[PDB]
Amino acid sequence: DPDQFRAIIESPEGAGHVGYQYRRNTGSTMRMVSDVLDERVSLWDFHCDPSGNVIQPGPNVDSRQYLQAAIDYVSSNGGGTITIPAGYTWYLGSYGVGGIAGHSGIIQLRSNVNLNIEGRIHLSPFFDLKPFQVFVGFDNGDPASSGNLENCHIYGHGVVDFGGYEFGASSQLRNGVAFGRSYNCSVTGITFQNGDVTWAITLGWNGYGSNCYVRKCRFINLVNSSVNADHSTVYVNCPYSGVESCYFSMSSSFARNIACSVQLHQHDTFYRGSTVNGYCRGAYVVMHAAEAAGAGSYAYNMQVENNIAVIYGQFVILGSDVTATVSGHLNDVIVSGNIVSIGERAAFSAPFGAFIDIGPNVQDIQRVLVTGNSFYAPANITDSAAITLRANLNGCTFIANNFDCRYMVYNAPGTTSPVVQNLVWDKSNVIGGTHANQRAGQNLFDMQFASVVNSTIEVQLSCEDLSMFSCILFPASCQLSYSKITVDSAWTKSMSNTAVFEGNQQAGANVYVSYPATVNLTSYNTQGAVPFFSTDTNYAWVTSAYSLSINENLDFSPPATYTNKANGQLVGVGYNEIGGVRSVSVRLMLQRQV
Amino acid sequence: DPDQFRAIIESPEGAGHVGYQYRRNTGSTMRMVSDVLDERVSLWDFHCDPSGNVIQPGPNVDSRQYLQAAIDYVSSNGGGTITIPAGYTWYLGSYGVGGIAGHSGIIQLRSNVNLNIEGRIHLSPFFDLKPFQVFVGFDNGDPASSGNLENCHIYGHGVVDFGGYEFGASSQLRNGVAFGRSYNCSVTGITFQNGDVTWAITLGWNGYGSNCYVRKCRFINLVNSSVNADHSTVYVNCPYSGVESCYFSMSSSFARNIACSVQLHQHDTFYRGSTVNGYCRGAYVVMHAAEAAGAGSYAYNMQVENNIAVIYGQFVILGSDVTATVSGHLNDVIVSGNIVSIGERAAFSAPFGAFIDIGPNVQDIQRVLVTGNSFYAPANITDSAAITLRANLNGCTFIANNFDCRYMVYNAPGTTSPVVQNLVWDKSNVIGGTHANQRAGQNLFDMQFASVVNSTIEVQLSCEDLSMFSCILFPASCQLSYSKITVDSAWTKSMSNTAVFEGNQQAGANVYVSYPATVNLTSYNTQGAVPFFSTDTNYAWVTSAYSLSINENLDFSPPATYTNKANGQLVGVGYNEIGGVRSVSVRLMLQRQV
Amino acid sequence: DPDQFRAIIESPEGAGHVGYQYRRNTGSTMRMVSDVLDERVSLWDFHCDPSGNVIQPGPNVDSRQYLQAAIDYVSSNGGGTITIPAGYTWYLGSYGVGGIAGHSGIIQLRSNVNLNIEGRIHLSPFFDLKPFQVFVGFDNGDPASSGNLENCHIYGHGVVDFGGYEFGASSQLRNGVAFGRSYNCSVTGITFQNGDVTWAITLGWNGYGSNCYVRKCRFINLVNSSVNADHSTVYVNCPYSGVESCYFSMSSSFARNIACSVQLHQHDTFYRGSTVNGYCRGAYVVMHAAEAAGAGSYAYNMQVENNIAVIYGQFVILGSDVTATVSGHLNDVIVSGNIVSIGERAAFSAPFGAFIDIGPNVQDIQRVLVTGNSFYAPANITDSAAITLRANLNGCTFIANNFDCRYMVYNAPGTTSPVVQNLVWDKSNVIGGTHANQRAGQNLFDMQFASVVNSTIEVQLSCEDLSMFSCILFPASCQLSYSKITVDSAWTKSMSNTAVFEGNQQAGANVYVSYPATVNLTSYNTQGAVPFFSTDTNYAWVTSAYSLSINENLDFSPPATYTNKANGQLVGVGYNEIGGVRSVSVRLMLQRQV
Ligand code: NA
Ligand code: NA
Ligand code: NA
Repeated sequence: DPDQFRAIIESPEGAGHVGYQYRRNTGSTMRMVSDVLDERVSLWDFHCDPSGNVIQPGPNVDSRQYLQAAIDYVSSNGGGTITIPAGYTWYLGSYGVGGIAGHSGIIQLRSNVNLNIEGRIHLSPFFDLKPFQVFVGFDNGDPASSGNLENCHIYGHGVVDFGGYEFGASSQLRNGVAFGRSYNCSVTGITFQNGDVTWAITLGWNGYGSNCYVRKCRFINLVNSSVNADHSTVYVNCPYSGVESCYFSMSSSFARNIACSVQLHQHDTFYRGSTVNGYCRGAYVVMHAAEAAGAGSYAYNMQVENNIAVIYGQFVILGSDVTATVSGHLNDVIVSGNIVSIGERAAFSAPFGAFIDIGPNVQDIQRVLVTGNSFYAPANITDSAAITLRANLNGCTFIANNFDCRYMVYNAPGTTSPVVQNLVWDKSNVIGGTHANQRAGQNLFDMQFASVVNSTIEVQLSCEDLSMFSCILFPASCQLSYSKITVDSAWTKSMSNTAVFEGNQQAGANVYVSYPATVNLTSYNTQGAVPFFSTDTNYAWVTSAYSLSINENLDFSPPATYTNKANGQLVGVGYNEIGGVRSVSVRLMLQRQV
Repeated sequence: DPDQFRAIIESPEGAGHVGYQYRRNTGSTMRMVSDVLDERVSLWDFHCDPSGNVIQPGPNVDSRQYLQAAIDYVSSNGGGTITIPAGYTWYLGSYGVGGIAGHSGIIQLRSNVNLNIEGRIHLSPFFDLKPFQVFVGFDNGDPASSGNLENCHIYGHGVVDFGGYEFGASSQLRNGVAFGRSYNCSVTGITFQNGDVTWAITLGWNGYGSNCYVRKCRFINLVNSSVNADHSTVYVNCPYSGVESCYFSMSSSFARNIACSVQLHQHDTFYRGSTVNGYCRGAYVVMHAAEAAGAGSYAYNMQVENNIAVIYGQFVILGSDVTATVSGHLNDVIVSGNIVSIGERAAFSAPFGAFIDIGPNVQDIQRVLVTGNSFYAPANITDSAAITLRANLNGCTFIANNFDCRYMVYNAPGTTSPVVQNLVWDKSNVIGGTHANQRAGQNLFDMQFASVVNSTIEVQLSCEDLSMFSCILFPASCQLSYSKITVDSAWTKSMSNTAVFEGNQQAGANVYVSYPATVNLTSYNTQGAVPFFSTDTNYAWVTSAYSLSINENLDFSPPATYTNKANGQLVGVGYNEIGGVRSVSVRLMLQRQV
Repeated sequence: DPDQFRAIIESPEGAGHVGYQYRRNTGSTMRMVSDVLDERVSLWDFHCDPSGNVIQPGPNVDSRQYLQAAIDYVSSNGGGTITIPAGYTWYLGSYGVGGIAGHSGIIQLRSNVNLNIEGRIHLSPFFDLKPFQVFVGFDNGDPASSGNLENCHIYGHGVVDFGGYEFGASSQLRNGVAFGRSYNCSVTGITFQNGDVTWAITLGWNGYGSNCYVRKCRFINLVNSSVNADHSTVYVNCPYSGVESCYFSMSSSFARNIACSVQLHQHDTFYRGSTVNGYCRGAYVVMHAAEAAGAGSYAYNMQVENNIAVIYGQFVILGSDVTATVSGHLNDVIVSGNIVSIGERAAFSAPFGAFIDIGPNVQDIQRVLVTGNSFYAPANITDSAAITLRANLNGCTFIANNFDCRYMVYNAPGTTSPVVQNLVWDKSNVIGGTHANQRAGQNLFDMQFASVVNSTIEVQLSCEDLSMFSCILFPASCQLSYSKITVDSAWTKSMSNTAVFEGNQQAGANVYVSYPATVNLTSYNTQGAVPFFSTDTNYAWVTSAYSLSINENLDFSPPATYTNKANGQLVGVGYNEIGGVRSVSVRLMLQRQV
């Protein structure tokens, strides 16, 4: 059979007849070439016509069926890694079939089958104006009946290019990788670019999943039209999962108004070490009761740390909501080490600039620590705040940040009336001066709430801003109790108003407050120790006060310290070297229970 | 020789006769197929019987000898990476021989030979009830005489499964990867699961080693029995080494009582960016003089940062100890950005809940910075503390954390009597309210020590807790000197006790203290400026005090501020508009040297 | 043609005649062995003589031309990854030609051609005493006319060894990887060792580039001679780029004086999670107007976070400078979570020890947040400071750090006279005690500036140091305005000087200041309420003061609180139970406008 031998060698079984032993090692396995080649697999092993002849990829070739066949086949052997080869662009031009069809899926991923994308995957214009999810991990059109996707990793130096196609309708959805009910899945190194999509990657489904991660990926120009309803680049919807060391960039005007880089929706999730530019928002951090089926109705242990961002709206948005039968709770959050700015834009030209936003009764948000962050907004941006507190809050703690923007705490008057509890603004927060002189008519801490309880505001200025109406103001509609409100005197000598309580709330039994004020006093005419009394009777709530002014006089001195009287006068004991009625104006620190 | 040609091609030298040139490039090397296949190596190249026929792996096959032969052979050529193939489970069923036998080793690692684990490595029931170290980098049963393991990396998407086997005796030890005297070794991406082990990975030996790292690994259910004496998932025992972006999970009740995620035992080590659930402890940070031979007797530059944890005992434990000839020192530690909770459990049902624990004379621990962390414990967990300070401390500094648990500083009375120096609790630490109303009979800062020197405690409440006995208490057995202790007045108006010095320690020459108190005063009957004096004589130590109460009276006012007299009365000058002896009760801020 | 068949099989086209189908799958592509082998490429495919025979690498073989041919060829097919094989050392012994020749380049990198370095690349002694850049991404000797290098990644477990060769002249330059105008390029996992170089890696060119990263690399002993002018291991000169999780080590005495680990020179750059030992400096953070052509004249969003360092000079150095036509600005910087020490060395034996250094009119540096860091210097190191403020500063904010060194704020007298604005030193900075008793003749905050405005210094001691001349001192040459300067009383009772204003600057209209002082007072002889007046007349600027001393007297008490008089006396109302002139010395807290 020498003719048969040559034909076998030239046949597809040929490599299975050529023997091999590793490095001529007589202790190694006696193999055939085919066995060694079978240790790897690429798209080339499936990218063939029905007669087995390889097809070159290109804009006129739908690679979908070939990629699916490769995934299917490797799955059947218990898994492996399929290379998508460098130096080629592989186009996708049709929808997939079966369980992914309900999900507008293109490729169905399978457990233990990894994709090493080194070349480029592009969408063909078949998808213009249509929905799609490029890779889908569900195995059923009903996700509630889907099996899991496990141990599926997408990685490499390659690219997923969405073709630039706009959305056809705002009700459509588009995704890159919908991992599904995903356990130990990841995407690493991939660039996702040029699209109009809802998400690039979604991890999990309604809390179902674990240990899913997006690392060292790039996301570039993924919103490009006015049709696109909403965008969150990575959507984390399973626990013990997160995003780290990624890069996010947008250039579209639309992105400034609708795009968020990350949403965290389940417990023990994180967003670290990433850089964002051109987005509306940094991260949504939420527990929606609608997605509580997999991991519970609490989102807790949520970390947003060490990120760099230029955004046009709000850095971190906190929220929760409820269903008719399920209640969401958000607690145990840390936001730390982030360096964030509002990009150059006109005032009011994008959603309100904020480092933290509490968005819209329902909210159950508490135990949030905001520490060691920097925030800046250019001086023209009136709509910029350390916190826009627009809905109920049950706790948030700010320590050792540096906030350089128009407001510290803001809510718009006559909009929402939030109930606030456990808002803590430590004195170690540094208030920048970029907006000094821009604050005519404005309150630095504008406390436009229904009520404030168990809260601390310790205002410390670091430069003058005499333009502002006040440092902190409480409208008469805001109840205030069991709270501590202080204004440090530095840089406040020339301010007409420091703290303003429009309903005289500072008189509350459990309100602890100190702020500077100018007070007119008159003494009796007695030589020697002599009392000085305030002309006004607005000080019934004052427990003590003390001088912030020098005494220009030789012949007498006002009291250093004052207490009050039943009629609301302040009273203190000064000294008349020579007698006579004295009249002075003095800057005092007014104190109540502090 | 045409018969010889066909036989050669079918022989194991066949591939060495089929020529190849890369992509038909006439400028490329004229090679044989075998040369290209020899650029890679897998377990298949060694997993053969004595006649060279490949053996399929499975539960009835001991893969150990084959894996060892592959490692040995690649080592002999100066290194490489051996793939452990996907889609198969490779069982290990015997101990190795030679230098690793003293270490109960299964596989001996070798320098420059990396393992790319894509499939699964499982332990066979041969190992039930026995000790083992699955991969061992020592080359000698005496580690002091061992050569080094250098440049050995274990990585991939695969799994090491310990088979679920319990320990046979609590004196046994079990490990996944014992790298040995390890320099530039790492484990990346691997899942370690289903066991009862002492460690999953140990880096270094008695300080010997460098540049060893565990990254993006998972560790799941590695304690499962009551026999297991102790567990630390990763044990870092060489410098310039650490753990980052890993996931640790336990489900066993035993793990809650004995398992720690990481121990750091040498200088310039770190534990970052990781998530822990179900463990007793987060990290031990220590310098044991017994392990000082490789890198010295100082552990310094130790970082525990940006981790997420649910634990049942103590997050970070600090310690050192000594040998008859060597003294260990621990200094220069940072703990920051961590978000930690005590999981749901009954009070006292696990080791005492703590964010920092100083464990058991000997201790030389100092220069520790604890900053920007969040800690929570459910309201029922009586045994929860920001710090359990149970042994001598020479310094620890707490700045800008948020601690929401039962105690801030605790030590059990009549147990240890620690000597405390340089404990600094900055005012920027926020004290949560979850345990409000639960503190009957308890002191928030319970200073159960032999002595306290050069320490600062600045207590700032953020809500009321009238259940507590005091904010801070010093028993008479605790010496207090050269210290600053302050209680801010906010939320304290209704407290009977704020700071308690049971030995009147606040009278010390170099004690700086301020806290609120209620004081009864009586005046002389003089009209005009008139003195008011305290009825009690307990105020000889007071340097000044000032009013925290309003004055309900028209006809007189008490002094705003007071000093003292030799007999221990307070005294101040008030004002009698009309004469008469006055008697009042007032809330004062008592101050000593502040 | 059976003779022809055997000859074809033995020829370099042989593999192109042996058929293959993946795993015998009749649905797979009918391929040839050569097609599968062509899916990978290594240096072996090009490392051949002119007759196609492979050449073994070694010290007598210049591998350069072969590596270049491989890169060239893969480039021609649109990219790929070339393996540099493990188990071999590949020597480079000549310069490259063409566009890289102007750059003293050895290898020209090309777009989309990645290098997987598993073996070792060594420099041959041809390069002793000469300049070189081992890998160069420019395609033109004039970088301004160069095309870009895109999508070029160098990775693996291998090594680049510079051969130990010293520089021949201090004007020479040497680099490992000069990526050029580099977009999406990276180096991961590589060890760079044994050299005398200017840099190991430079990312970008004059701001041109994006998305370039150095991750998990090691840099060991890269300065070794007195000839070497300057060294920065990684130089980041394109935006959206950075360094993470690397290790840097030097052992040379020269490195202590000239080597920096990282320079960041463009916006949105970072240096995270790394460990440094033996270097002079940690990171330079700068915007040099000379490099503003690619990315603008602002460096903003600059992060230095979570690093471990032992250095001999300055951790972070901030700067900017200008050109005749372009002005550089540095703003929006965060330095956080770092644990840094000055290594063991004699005082003044290396560049001045500092955590932050502001280096040398020109500087426009502002919005810098320094938070949550630890810094230590041994007690002998006189030249150690939290900040050496040696040039103009427009803002820097310090919150919640722990600084344990000789000075907090320093500048040498009669050197530079910096103009300082917006320097904020929050009270939450903890000042360590290691240098207690070492500060004879020294001011802890030594304010040797031309002027200080809009600045806050809140000094809080945590132990005594009676050796120091003062806590803070302003020479009369330093203007001080619109500033807040406070010294907390704790541990200061025994200090002769607390805050010193040598030009009486504390009297400024907008200066807010409080510090302790000892004051002698005398009373009138009146029984009853009686005034006490200071003997000295140095207190015209004081707004209030209060007692920090107890009253040892029964028969009288001095005032608790004081104001002042026009003549500069303090005055207060005390109480004479029995008449008589009183004379006392008291410790007061002096306050101005606070
Ligand atoms: Na209301
Ligand atoms: Na004692
Ligand atoms: Na001057």
